[PDB]
Order: sequence, then C-alpha cells, then structure tokens
Amino acid sequence: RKTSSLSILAIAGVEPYQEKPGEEYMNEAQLAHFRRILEAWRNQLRDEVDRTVTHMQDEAANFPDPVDRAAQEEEFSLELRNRDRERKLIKKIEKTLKKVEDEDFGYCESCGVEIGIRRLEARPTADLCIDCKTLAEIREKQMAG
Ligand SMILES: [Zn+2]
Repeated sequence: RKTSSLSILAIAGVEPYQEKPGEEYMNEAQLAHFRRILEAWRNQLRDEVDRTVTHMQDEAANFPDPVDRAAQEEEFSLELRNRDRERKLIKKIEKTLKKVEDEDFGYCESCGVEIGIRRLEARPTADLCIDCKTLAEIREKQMAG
C-alpha cells in the first residue's frame, strides 16, 4: 500500500502509535498494539500464500501455448520462491507473537536494549537493536567467507 508509513501499518487497520509523555516502553496498551499489527500482517501473508498456491494449481491445470511455456515456467518459479519466503516470514511473526504472549517483546536479543517503537512499527519482527543486528551481519560475512 502506497503509504509514507509502511503499508504494514496500512495492512493492519492501525495508525502510528501516539506515545504519551510518561508511558513506560512496552506496556499493555503498547504490546496490544504491536500484537494486533503482527497478527494482521501474518493473516495477510497467509492469504497471499493461499492465493499463490491456488494460482500455481490453476497454472498446472491450464496448458500454455508453446510460445508462453518458458514464460509460465519463469513466473512459476518466482511464485514458488516468493511463496516460500512468505512462509518464513509467517513463522517469524508467529515467533514474535509468542514473545508478546510471553511479555518479552520489544528488546534487543543480544544486548538488553529496547528496540525503537517506531523501529518496531517498521519491522515488528525485529530481534536486534541496529548495532547488534549489524554486527551480526558483519560477523556473518567474515565467519562465512
Ligand atoms: Zn543490541
């Protein structure tokens, strides 16, 4: 959804959180907010995966013209790859929803630091503060290659 604020908040019927003066970070009202966002996002992804699978099955049923056989296969692979990515995202959201249920949502998993509210509104599935997240990515390239 073409919105300045991630189509994610759009995906959910959510409006950017109006943080009050002295509110503690992840209080009941705040996590209820992010729980809703995560759930809405997850449900949307699930519907996309279903539509994809259905399209893929329609493709398996309808035979293309010799000319469009390479084009169908190309698009089919894209659907497949994409589909599998969404399933991963959905599992991540589910994991995040348990952090909410467990009241352990909103902080960096490496260092105890709180992850931004606006940052969580961008990727509510965030596991690391930007620093630890980045450092991890760097270690990756080095411990790997
Ligand atoms: Zn950290």
